Amino acid sequence: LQRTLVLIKPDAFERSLVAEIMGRIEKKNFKIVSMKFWSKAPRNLIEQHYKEHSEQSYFNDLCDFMVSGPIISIVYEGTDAISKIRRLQGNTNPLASAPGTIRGDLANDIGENLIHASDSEDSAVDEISIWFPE
Amino acid sequence: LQRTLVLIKPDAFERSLVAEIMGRIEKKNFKIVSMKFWSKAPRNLIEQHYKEHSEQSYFNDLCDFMVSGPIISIVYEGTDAISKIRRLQGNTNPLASAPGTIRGDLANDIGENLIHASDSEDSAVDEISIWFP
Amino acid sequence: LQRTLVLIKPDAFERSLVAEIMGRIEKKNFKIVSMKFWSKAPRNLIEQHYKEHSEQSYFNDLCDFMVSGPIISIVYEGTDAISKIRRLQGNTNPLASAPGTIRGDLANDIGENLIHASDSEDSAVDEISIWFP
Amino acid sequence: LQRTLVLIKPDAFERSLVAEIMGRIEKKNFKIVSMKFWSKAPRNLIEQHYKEHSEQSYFNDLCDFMVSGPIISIVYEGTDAISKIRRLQGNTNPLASAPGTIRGDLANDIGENLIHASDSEDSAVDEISIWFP
Amino acid sequence: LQRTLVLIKPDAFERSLVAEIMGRIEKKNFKIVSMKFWSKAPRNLIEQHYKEHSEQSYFNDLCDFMVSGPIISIVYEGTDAISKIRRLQGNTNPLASAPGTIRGDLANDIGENLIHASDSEDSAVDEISIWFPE
Amino acid sequence: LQRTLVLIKPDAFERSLVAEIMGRIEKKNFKIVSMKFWSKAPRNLIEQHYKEHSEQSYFNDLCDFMVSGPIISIVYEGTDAISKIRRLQGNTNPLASAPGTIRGDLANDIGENLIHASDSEDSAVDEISIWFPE
Ligand SMILES: Nc1ccn([C@H]2C[C@H](O)[C@@H](COP(=O)(O)OP(=O)(O)O)O2)c(=O)n1
Ligand SMILES: Nc1ccn([C@H]2C[C@H](O)[C@@H](COP(=O)(O)OP(=O)(O)O)O2)c(=O)n1
Ligand SMILES: Nc1ccn([C@H]2C[C@H](O)[C@@H](COP(=O)(O)OP(=O)(O)O)O2)c(=O)n1
Ligand SMILES: Nc1ccn([C@H]2C[C@H](O)[C@@H](COP(=O)(O)OP(=O)(O)O)O2)c(=O)n1
Ligand SMILES: Nc1ccn([C@H]2C[C@H](O)[C@@H](COP(=O)(O)OP(=O)(O)O)O2)c(=O)n1
Ligand SMILES: Nc1ccn([C@H]2C[C@H](O)[C@@H](COP(=O)(O)OP(=O)(O)O)O2)c(=O)n1
Ligand SMILES: [Mg+2]
Ligand SMILES: [Mg+2]
Ligand SMILES: [Mg+2]
Ligand SMILES: [Mg+2]
Ligand SMILES: [Mg+2]
Ligand SMILES: [Mg+2]
Repeated sequence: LQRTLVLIKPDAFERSLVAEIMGRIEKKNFKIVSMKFWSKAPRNLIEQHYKEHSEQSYFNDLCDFMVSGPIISIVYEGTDAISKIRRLQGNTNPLASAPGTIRGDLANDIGENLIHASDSEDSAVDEISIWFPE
Repeated sequence: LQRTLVLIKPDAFERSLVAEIMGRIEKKNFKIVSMKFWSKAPRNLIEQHYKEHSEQSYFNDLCDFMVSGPIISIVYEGTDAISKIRRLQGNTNPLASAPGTIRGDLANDIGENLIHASDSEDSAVDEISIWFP
Repeated sequence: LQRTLVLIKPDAFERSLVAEIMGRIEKKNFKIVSMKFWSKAPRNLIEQHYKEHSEQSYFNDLCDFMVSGPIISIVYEGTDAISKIRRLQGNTNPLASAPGTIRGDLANDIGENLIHASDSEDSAVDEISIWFP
Repeated sequence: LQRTLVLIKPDAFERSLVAEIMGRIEKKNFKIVSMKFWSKAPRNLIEQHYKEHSEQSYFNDLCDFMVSGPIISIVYEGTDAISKIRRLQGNTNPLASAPGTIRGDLANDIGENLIHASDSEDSAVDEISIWFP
Repeated sequence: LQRTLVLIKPDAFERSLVAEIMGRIEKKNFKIVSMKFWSKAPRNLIEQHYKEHSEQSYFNDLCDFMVSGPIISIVYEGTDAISKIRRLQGNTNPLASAPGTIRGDLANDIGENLIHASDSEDSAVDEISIWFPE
Repeated sequence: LQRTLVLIKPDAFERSLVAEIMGRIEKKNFKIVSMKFWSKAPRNLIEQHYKEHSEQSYFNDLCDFMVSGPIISIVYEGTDAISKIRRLQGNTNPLASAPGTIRGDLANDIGENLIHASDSEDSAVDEISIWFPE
């Protein structure tokens, strides 16, 4: 039993795909443990969430995009939730993400890619603490 | 432009219909402006939410049901959001709710009925202050 | 709590709408308690099922249609199942069936209308004994 | 058997609901007999299409909206296609359109309302000749 | 043209996924040849169906689960139906079943995995005879 | 930014899968640039579209099938649209096309396979000129 951190990104709201994405995880039988709606996340939270990317050329565009509309942060719980939700998410790159995955069916850009999911136990703990410090 | 308060009820979690219900409202172009997940809503909030029914025969069972699993409280915004979302919701009574409505398609019980929606401007304002004080 | 008899008609097989129709009833939380697949229903069962219409102008065409492909006969159980599933079904006449109903959304003919549902307690009991003797 | 003229409006493209809308009509078993994609419809065609509304207060905004993005014009064929597709469409006014209808489920504005459908035999014939001369 | 045996398992009924699963096979254009609804299958039928697993540690839990609610048995017919329905089904293991498959989208446990499908011509013949001995 | 040529084939009309297929491409955020409905495409257009297959044993059956009912021709535009729509389409062979793809979920025959999509920049230019010579 693991918990992972998922963000629904501002592009899902712009495109009205919030329920679609959440529904895919719900149908796979993962349970919401906590959830927060952000009309706009503070840039500092975003910078912390993506701290590993601070030296990448896309860092600033990525932070601007993540504060460009609402976000929902969600903690999901389930056996092997971290790896499983990552497989449902699909690859970052639109040339690679597989039909059947969230990104494979729905996303067409490497940046506006609808959804974040923690990639490991270490990072899940970290990201959960950022979005749900309580 | 109006704001209305929606609760996703514990039966929606139990039957995995949370996204289905939220999706119907999202597809109608209504925007979330607040949302809170409650693993278990406090009895007192529930009793205040339904204070109008406090002397009704079904009150205790209603309150018991409403604390029997998680709920999501959401404020939705849109032109005439209150009446329009009430229309989406459908009649409380499963003998009357129309196919095409949330309850008409999905609910089979007058009590386990998936969703709450504010029924007027004044009750919307009240319910919003209960869930998002 | 009631039991009702539903037939999935041959047009549903032809148009691949079997799961779509059964899904609408399943999503309304009704439970299957019996079900039989008929690659081709016997003429006599069909004629007994529709015995009330035996002198109607459409009887032979109705019976011919009903043996023109497979059918599934299902008994569904739930509180007020009879009237509620009738409500899901929609009006026989495609000029009257409401969007949101099975027929309102999917059927375009008064005859090729996808689904049978028992119309009362007494007819439910009768139809159930025909298909599941 | 009848032919009716449907326009998929620019809001459907903007909100990615083109297939959703066409799908509802396809599932009702209506057949496309003509279809044209317009990256931008000519003002004059739009003004002729809505010539009945030319003196209405909303005319210019309506025409402006209708040239604000792509449209698809489609001729659909089926028994009683005109009235049946009008029934699928739903009321212009989002306070009145029924859940289960295209507008009842998807539209939130009296103007940005996703779809046009001919309202009678005579207007169908007229509209068809405008879009498919 | 082949026939394969499919079981809709008790978890599909518990979770109201019966139509969802049948719909996926129906949309792929496979035809129902026979179908039986079981309010509860007799344990002996289950033990016969899973006879190859009789010495596995999960055998008894598997039999208990399969008699824990209803089952629908179905014979589907179509060109290469056996291998094709297996690919739609998805892998047994939730760490492996691919998004887009029935198990990949819907199942989250190696045991409660919604659906059985015959894995070969030899086993299809066998399983069809168990569920439809006529 | 690329344009690709898609045909919705007569089997999609016969099976009422037109919107289903178009919807999958629409949901991936590709834009229609041009579109033409053909009550029946002229056999010569079909023969030109499939000119590379003229010596294959299936050539005549393929042309007969393509004129057997309506077709919609569509030009779709988007970053890497050609390769991306090909991945959504799925493999020609029903023993290979993956669940989650259009063919993987919906097609059960190597010939009646619902959808054409250009396979390269060179062929897209070519096919666009055939269906939209303007
Ligand atoms: N080449 C890249 C890589 C990442 N990004 C953005 C989009 C990604 O969601 C975030 C984080 O990248 P990461 O490599 O962790 O990708 P995932 O979101 O976990 O799939 O950065 C980008 O815009 N361009
Ligand atoms: N006869 C009744 C009436 C109401 N309830 C429960 C179910 C209802 O959602 C709540 C509130 O009742 P109300 O009449 O306000 O109905 P709505 O939720 O607005 O449709 O009480 C009940 O269990 N039995
Ligand atoms: N005018 C009519 C009336 C009925 N039928 C056929 C189609 C109907 O499903 C059956 C049974 O008619 P009935 O009036 O009982 O209609 P329902 O199936 O209950 O809606 O007869 C017909 O073909 N033409
Ligand atoms: N009060 C109104 C009435 C109509 N319009 C626009 C929206 C409508 O689709 C068109 C045509 O009006 P009409 O009354 O024919 O309505 P329908 O499209 O047939 O439902 O005009 C408007 O913007 N405001
Ligand atoms: N490690 C395992 C393997 C199988 N089972 C159960 C679940 C499987 O559906 C059945 C039969 O296993 P099998 O290896 O034939 O798997 P499939 O159902 O064909 O994918 O046994 C289990 O509970 N744990
Ligand atoms: N063995 C084959 C190969 C192709 N065809 C038909 C079906 C294919 O859609 C067309 C064109 O074949 P091609 O190899 O280009 O396949 P795609 O449509 O691009 O996947 O020919 C066939 O009937 N049998
Ligand atoms: Mg990452
Ligand atoms: Mg109330
Ligand atoms: Mg009747
Ligand atoms: Mg009008
Ligand atoms: Mg096996
Ligand atoms: Mg090719």
